[PDB]
Amino acid sequence: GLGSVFGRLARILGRVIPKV
Repeated sequence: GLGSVFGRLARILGRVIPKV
């Protein structure tokens, strides 16, 4: 992890309050 996972985490930030 650490940089490799950032790819997935990058979505949770968008899957919290996205454009919907």
